[PDB]
Amino acid sequence: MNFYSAYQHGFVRVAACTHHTTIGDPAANAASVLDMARACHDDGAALAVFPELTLSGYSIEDVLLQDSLLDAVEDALLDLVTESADLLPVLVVGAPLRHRHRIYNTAVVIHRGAVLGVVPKSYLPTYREFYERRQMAPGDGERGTIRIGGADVAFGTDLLFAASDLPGFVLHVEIAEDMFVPMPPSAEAALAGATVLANLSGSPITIGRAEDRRLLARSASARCLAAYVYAAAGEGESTTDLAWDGQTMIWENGALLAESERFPKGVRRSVADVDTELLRSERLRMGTFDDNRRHHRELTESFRRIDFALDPPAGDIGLLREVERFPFVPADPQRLQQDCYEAYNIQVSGLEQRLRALDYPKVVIGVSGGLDSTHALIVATHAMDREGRPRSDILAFALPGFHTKNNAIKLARALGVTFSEIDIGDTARLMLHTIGHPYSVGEKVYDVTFENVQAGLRTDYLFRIANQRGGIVLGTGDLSELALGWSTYGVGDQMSHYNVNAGVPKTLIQHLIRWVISAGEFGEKVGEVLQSVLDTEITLQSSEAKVGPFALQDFSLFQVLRYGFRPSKIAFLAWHAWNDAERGNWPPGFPKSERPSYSLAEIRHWLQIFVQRFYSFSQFKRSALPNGPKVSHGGALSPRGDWRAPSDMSARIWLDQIDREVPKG
Amino acid sequence: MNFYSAYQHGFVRVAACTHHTTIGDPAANAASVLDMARACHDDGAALAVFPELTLSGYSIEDVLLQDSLLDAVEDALLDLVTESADLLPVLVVGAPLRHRHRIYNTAVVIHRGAVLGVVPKSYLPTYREFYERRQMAPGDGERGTIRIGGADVAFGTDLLFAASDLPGFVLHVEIAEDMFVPMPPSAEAALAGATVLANLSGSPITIGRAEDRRLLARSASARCLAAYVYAAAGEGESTTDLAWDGQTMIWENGALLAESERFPKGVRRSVADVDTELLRSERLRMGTFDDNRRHHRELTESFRRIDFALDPPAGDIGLLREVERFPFVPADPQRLQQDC
Amino acid sequence: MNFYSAYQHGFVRVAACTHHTTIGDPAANAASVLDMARACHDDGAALAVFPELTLSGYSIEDVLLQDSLLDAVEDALLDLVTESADLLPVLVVGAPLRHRHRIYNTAVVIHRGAVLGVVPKSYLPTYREFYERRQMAPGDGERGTIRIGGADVAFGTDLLFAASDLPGFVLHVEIAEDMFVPMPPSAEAALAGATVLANLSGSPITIGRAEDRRLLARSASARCLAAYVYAAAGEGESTTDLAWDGQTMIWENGALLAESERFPKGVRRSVADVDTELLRSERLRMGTFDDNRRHHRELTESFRRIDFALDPPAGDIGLLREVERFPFVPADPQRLQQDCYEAYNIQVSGLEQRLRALDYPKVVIGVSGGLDSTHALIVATHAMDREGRPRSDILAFALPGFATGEHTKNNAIKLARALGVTFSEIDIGDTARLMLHTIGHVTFENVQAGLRTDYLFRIANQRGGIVLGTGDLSELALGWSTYGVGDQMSHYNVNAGVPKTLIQHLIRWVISAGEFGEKVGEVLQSVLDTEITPELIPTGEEELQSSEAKVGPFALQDFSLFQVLRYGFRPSKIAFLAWHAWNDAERGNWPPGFPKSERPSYSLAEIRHWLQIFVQRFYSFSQFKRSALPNGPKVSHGGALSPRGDWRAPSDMSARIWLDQIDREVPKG
Ligand SMILES: Nc1ncnc2c1ncn2[C@@H]1O[C@H](COS(=O)(=O)NC(=O)c2cccnc2)[C@@H](O)[C@H]1O
Ligand SMILES: Nc1ncnc2c1ncn2[C@@H]1O[C@H](COS(=O)(=O)NC(=O)c2cccnc2)[C@@H](O)[C@H]1O
Ligand SMILES: Nc1ncnc2c1ncn2[C@@H]1O[C@H](COS(=O)(=O)NC(=O)c2cccnc2)[C@@H](O)[C@H]1O
Ligand SMILES: Nc1ncnc2c1ncn2[C@@H]1O[C@H](COS(=O)(=O)NC(=O)c2cccnc2)[C@@H](O)[C@H]1O
Ligand SMILES: NC(=O)CC[C@H](N)C(=O)O
Ligand SMILES: NC(=O)CC[C@H](N)C(=O)O
Ligand SMILES: [Cl-]
Repeated sequence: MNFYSAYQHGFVRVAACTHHTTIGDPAANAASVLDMARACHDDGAALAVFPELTLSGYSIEDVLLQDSLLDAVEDALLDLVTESADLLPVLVVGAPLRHRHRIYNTAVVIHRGAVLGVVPKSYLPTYREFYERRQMAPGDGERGTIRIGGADVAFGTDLLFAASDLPGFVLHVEIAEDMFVPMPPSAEAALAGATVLANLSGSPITIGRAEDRRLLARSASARCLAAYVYAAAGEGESTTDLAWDGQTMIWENGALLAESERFPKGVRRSVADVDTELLRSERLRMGTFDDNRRHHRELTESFRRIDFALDPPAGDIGLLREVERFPFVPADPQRLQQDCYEAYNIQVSGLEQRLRALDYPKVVIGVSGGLDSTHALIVATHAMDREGRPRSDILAFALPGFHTKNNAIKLARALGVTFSEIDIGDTARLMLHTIGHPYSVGEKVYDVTFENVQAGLRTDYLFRIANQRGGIVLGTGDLSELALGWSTYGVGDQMSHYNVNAGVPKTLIQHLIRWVISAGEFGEKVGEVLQSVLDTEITLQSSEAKVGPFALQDFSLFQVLRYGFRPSKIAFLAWHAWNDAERGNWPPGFPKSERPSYSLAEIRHWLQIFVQRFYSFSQFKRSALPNGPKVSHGGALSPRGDWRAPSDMSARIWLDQIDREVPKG
Repeated sequence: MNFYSAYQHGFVRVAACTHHTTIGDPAANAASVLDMARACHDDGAALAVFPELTLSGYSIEDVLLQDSLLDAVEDALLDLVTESADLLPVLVVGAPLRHRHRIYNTAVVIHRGAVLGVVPKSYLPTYREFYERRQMAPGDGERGTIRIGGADVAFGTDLLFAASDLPGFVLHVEIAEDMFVPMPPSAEAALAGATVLANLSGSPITIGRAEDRRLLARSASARCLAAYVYAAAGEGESTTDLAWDGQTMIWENGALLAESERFPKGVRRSVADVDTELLRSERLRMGTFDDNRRHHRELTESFRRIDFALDPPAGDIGLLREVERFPFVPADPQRLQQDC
Repeated sequence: MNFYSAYQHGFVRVAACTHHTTIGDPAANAASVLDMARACHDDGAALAVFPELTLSGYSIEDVLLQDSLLDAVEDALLDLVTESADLLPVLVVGAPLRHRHRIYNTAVVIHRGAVLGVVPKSYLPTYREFYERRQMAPGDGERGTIRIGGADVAFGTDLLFAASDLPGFVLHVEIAEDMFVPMPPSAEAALAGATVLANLSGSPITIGRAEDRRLLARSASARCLAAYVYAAAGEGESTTDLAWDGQTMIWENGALLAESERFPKGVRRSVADVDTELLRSERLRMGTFDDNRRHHRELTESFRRIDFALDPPAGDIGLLREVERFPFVPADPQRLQQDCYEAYNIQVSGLEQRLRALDYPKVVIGVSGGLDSTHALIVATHAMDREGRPRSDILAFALPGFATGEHTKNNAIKLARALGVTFSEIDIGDTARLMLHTIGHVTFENVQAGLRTDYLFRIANQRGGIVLGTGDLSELALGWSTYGVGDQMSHYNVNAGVPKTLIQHLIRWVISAGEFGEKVGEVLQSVLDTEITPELIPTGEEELQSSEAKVGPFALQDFSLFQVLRYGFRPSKIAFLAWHAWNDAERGNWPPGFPKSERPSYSLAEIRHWLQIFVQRFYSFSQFKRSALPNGPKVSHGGALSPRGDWRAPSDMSARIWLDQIDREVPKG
């Protein structure tokens, strides 16, 4: 495959256009529309949506009832169709059309020189500033065909336009008022299989109406797990009694993909790349979506599929989509503040409940002065506080084996816990002898068993101290560690009584500590020590030198855990997010010296290591996993929760797919 | 008329409650619920909504399948009903109930010492952190009655609880996952005439889930031109694998009427005065609303109306609602900037 | 509540009767029926089912069309109805009745002086020895009412007879051939809410037809998750061309509850107590049952519920049910052998796969010479064998700390050396002695357990192997472990599925199969004799009996565990079941291998005490230990305790309601 073709990774480029209305002049509306569609063609778009009653103007009132206007609309529409023979995108053009007795408010769905369909507006508003049932007829329940340019084409509120070469691209078209009713045609359509929901809108602008437009469009994209395309009327509509801002916007599953200047001077587009695979995946996993479709089986099987071949460009056309470098760490400072709040509080509260259950025991914790331990200790302190329990019931322990520990003791004494040292070294010596390891005879062999003796002894001592003094062993291994198997399983740091860092990726612990210093509720000196830890630990490096940088691994982990995306898709997404340090945004707290940019070769390498460790090696360590709360919306790794997977499975197909699809550089 | 009685001007006081879950202890959940409902009574509320699976705890997994638990749930539920004989508000209490073959995730709608109804959850999520189809059965399409305390009461996803003395107050009840699907029971219900939409929710909290809760609840209140009552589970739910923030909130036609402290220490309420007349009027003028109901006439006439007499206090009880001095000039500076 | 009332524990007493047919004399058939019904009444039964065409005789052919016969049938049916006013059970009597144009092959459902309903046969067989469509009419699709004794009563294949005071008791009635077709009426009815499926059957006996009766009846009870009551025609049916064996049986969820003597001289009954709660629970947990009902919603909502108040006897009437002492260990030698074969094979095969995955590592196991470690070693050996891998990759380890010396460590060394594994001993004492001192010294037993597991893990790191745990299902249930750094943790637990009552018989199975050496067999029997016999003077206070002293006898806790894990039964129901199973050692069966010196009888007091301990340790304490549990294969049908499998429960939950129920309902003695 061409790795850099957005289309070949499941994307589909869509455009929401606002054009220059020339009320009463259909030929000039068709001119503006043709020019913008030709732009969409140059941009590689597959879809282009224009505003309500595009070809005549929405605001012309009883001028819709004049035969000369309807005739010019027909002529301009046929010109448009003929011109669309050389245009890539599917044009969705509003128009007042003649059928049976009346004129209906229709969107003509045009493609490659033919009319795929004609959708009538379903609910014509007749209230306040709207007088639509005067001039036009409702379409709710109209099926059959309509005759347009010597051809009988599908007509009704029950169409679907499915791309035969892009199965993720299945189009449905409603109009303005349609999406504001309790049961919108688009919802049925989505259950019926529509993935891109289009809305043509005239929408006279008003104080607070753009807010309502966004509310309903976003809510639609989320509830229907689909993409939503909205286009409103702009410059040219009669200002006899209304004004027009020409807003266009593109939503996808609740997230604004793009939007355009309000009240512009001149035509505007919103062009974006819709990840059909993200929709596919959200729908694969949300059983209740298909359950809802089944409950409404009769309503949903009555849709008609009009198949068409899009044949998109197969080359490099960029990616009109903002792939954030940190799926777990939003780069918008306000959103990151909210995220850190939520994470920190769910950790504290999960620990609080575990503590209340056990008659308020003690909290035994081994603190190394690194990030995860620091944060876990902060968490336990707050949990104990909110429960009105002495901080002296927290028992921090520095357990040296064979510079950073000073952070740990400074922090422990600042917080007010019970600090203590236990030099496991001698117990390690004894054990290494009793098993006959070369180090007890004096040859420096620092293999795995050497290091695991110390790790397991730290955990062993903590467990026995908990048993002796009546407490519980708080864990500190974080989500990215679980995803990679970067722990000692069993007798080791993997085991504990209640891990509060279990659901937190490594990349978000840094910002949780930054958040705690910012909130600074523990005190000034405590902020000083925490800040010290932050500056000390970043310049983890040891950890990230065998499993790769956690920025790239949390990127891959998010893609896998949330979407199950194949390796090639993760490589493409990571390369667009990370390959350039200047492009895209960075979250707060990243000095320009700690703002790296990774290459495709690096992404490919760490992706190989990731698929190997996550699908295959590491699973068994998560399989027997202490309790602890889920944090991110990307998921957790509990086998009693978000990740049910086998312990004895190989990652051959993932490595093989990387081999076949991801280029070496 | 008593000019200062909010009820006599079309208002109806509603409460969204988060209580103290005691997982596995139905009697203690009923205790917390009774205390909060007694508060709602003192506040003059007509409606009080509690979280998903209130009487047993939402997070207890296969403990729902133990006969001793189900039996204690039945006992606590009957105590609650009997105590509600002296309580003004309509109690909406979650519970795992026994019907036909399985246990359904139900909300018991209780009023003045009787059970007006029993609504089952419609879409049981079985994905990610959710394992609900294991223990419980879907209610989508279940009609008929259920036997609760020597009485056959209405059972199904098609109920409406209409106040015979407050025609603007017509209640419908869905549960959690119900409002997240493309076609939620509440929308049908609203076309069918429901004005106050209740949602009992367990909702394990997550980064960005409260945003989604608000998005869908507000979007529901706007699209359905109705009031939306949301109540999530709080302190007490098993933190084996999830955490719980206990958010409660009250929306009305897209506008947040009230909300409560997230991650509280102790029970919380959101009590607000819903202007049923504002809903009545928005619906009088939006023709396309009734047009939508007509297009779905068969779906919408199949609802069952359970009538009940609320008899609210007729005196001065304040007005739990922020009436802005300038309907044209919003007092929030950011909103006023946008408006200008 | 009365603790000894089978009814107040969800049971219902049912009867399948074969009577003395007197072909052509409806009065004489009503006489036999009334006598047997009065018997069932004295027994306290709620239901009594009689054979096809009871009042007339199934075999009287065209005499069914004689008006005098039909009239005598109606007269005897009305007599029966009137007499039933003082009869506890619901009578289901066959009769050829007049409706619209023809006579239908009906079962009259009679109760307390009134006719609850009239169910016609649905599929009249007309083939081979059967000529039923000649005299009678099919009832498939007949609804409405029928006039019987000046009363309009329900008539059709769509009825349900539900007890208003016994909600688990919902009766459906079909007739003979009905249950032999691809889609029997009883399956629909079960989906519709039927719990007891009744069959009136004439059934001329033939070589192998009792086999077909049993096959289909048991299959019905299993698939429909119901009780199936069967009654066939006996002495008195015309032997002009057929013979009649009068078989009656009562099935429950695929398990034969009762049956009667074939070809008897004189009438017979099969009376049993059906556990409605068992059905209720099987249906609570099998979502696909309700899934199937919903898929056929039209068929299943069309049923009509006829309500009747049974008012059963509230006293002690015993329990006509064989409750086995060892729910995990069947007392039938053939079934126990099959069980043990299956269990042993799934353990071996699960370990085989885990090993193939890891390119065949070594197998580190600490062997103390107790049952669980012994069996785990045997399984590991067999797994290594069948995968064609050197037995010297099995690393057994005796890690003693404070034991002075005992026969069990010799058991360990002897078995390991007889198997040909790689045995080594390592005295953890010093590390514990150091460890204790370092933490500033109950605690020391915790330290030893921790250090055993720590050392095994580090040795597996050193020599490139996986620690193979030995914890069994009973220890997991009750929390008899050291969590985390302790005997709970391993890389793969082969014994997790197996309860402790079954480990002994797995070892006996291995011995009797004798696939290993005769020396291996002798040492295994030594292990059995050593561990299952209490030490005269406690050997250092560590063995199997120590766990028994703290958590109660496993014979009782495995019983409670099966009930809880499979059926979710309330404590009082468990106490009732166990008290009937165990209180009398001379009654019921024992599995093979119990010398009559090891056959105890437990009291209500003991059952109640250990049940308190059990609900407290299972619902509340021990859950957090299972929550983080190594891999391993599920063994019994009763379930496992994996959090990724059969038991999803909270770690921070109290057992208060179960204790409160034990206090409110189970007597102190
Ligand atoms: N001096 C100390 N005092 C007290 N507690 C200490 C001390 N040192 C460590 N810890 C503990 O280990 C946790 C983090 O472990 S680690 O060093 O980041 N990673 C590994 O061991 C590792 C990596 C890969 C595979 N296997 C093992 C820390 O939270 C803390 O609980
Ligand atoms: N799927 C499995 N199921 C059950 N047991 C398994 C499975 N795979 C291996 N093992 C065994 O568990 C021990 C794992 O070692 S460790 O202390 O967690 N960490 C390390 O080795 C380590 C090495 C290199 C880099 N980073 C960490 C091993 O000895 C192995 O015998
Ligand atoms: N001397 C030994 N040599 C070699 N391996 C040994 C030795 N002793 C034990 N093991 C091992 O521990 C497994 C089971 O332990 S136990 O004795 O039944 N009970 C407990 O540990 C216990 C009970 C209650 C609370 N906490 C701990 C055994 O299968 C064996 O693998
Ligand atoms: N729900 C929980 N979640 C997480 N951690 C918990 C929880 N409850 C306690 N803990 C802690 O874990 C240790 C477990 O100890 S143990 O080695 O498995 N043996 C024993 O408890 C034991 C006690 C009495 C008699 N016999 C055995 C406990 O001391 C406690 O500190
Ligand atoms: N033009 C229309 O159909 C009405 C659209 C307008 N935005 C509304 O919300 O009603
Ligand atoms: N408990 C549930 O049914 C799920 C509610 C959860 N808030 C969701 O959006 O799916
Ligand atoms: Cl072990």
